[PDB]
Amino acid sequence: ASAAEELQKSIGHKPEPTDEEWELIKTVTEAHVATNAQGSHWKQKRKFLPEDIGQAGKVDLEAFSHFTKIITPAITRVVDFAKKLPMFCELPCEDQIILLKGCCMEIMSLRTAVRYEPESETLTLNGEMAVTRGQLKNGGLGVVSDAIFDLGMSLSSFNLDDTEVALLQAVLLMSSDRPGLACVERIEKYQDSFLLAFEHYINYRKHHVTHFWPKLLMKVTDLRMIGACHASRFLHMKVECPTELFPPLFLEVFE
Ligand SMILES: O=C(O)Cc1cc(I)c(Oc2ccc(O)c(I)c2)c(I)c1
Ligand SMILES: [As]
Ligand SMILES: [As]
Ligand SMILES: [As]
Ligand SMILES: [As]
Ligand SMILES: [As]
Ligand code: NA
Repeated sequence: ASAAEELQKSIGHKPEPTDEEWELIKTVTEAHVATNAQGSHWKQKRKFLPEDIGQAGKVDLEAFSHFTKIITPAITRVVDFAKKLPMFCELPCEDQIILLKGCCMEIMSLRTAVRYEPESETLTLNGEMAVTRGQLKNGGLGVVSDAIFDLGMSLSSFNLDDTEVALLQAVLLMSSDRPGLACVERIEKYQDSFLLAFEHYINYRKHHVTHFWPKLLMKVTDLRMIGACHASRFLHMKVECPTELFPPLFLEVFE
């Protein structure tokens, strides 16, 4: 189980998901697939943003406007993902907003990075709007745009499926280091159940890529970095752009 994990590996075998883990895996996957804008066919049904909005330095009002106008639906799908996870529900109100505010940008940026399109060198926001590096940058994200784009390009080789993306989200969600958490121990035990099932799913997947698990975990910290760096970007925006231009849900998640 969680203990018999050493010998098994120490002899050279890689345990695949136990039956209990297979259920957790299906729960997390369904939760993700059901709340991910579009699905399978997300890329023929997407519109590029006119090459003039991104103004191809103050934040470009037009881009910021187009981006903030569709941010509420994005945040909402993240809360929805969390709600479909039994472990999340087993936590106190106080802790739940904490976890959500903490992983929101981490998960959202993962969802747009995983949909990087190398042909047109674009990322797609909310499954509809496809933007370029500069557009997203000038829209208000600054270097965050570069971070997500670089993550996206690197992720191409990982060939992640819905389950792997879902498990990543689950690991980001259950972060017991968020300041102000009450149930630090319980939340850490949950992230452990996810990481254990995740690693096992990876052994079952058999990616023809060396040290997949470790490299994959490094992406975790990058997403955490993208989030922390976005919070700063948020302060840079609250000092230029006016409040009226900040969707109420967008304001409560990041401040
Ligand atoms: O793709 C999805 O599911 C969700 C998603 C939606 C958007 I709009 C988005 O861009 C942001 C995010 C924060 C921010 O302050 C600004 I300005 C723009 C990203 I990155 C991801
Ligand atoms: As609930
Ligand atoms: As509360
Ligand atoms: As608790
Ligand atoms: As950064
Ligand atoms: As920053
Ligand atoms: Na650049």
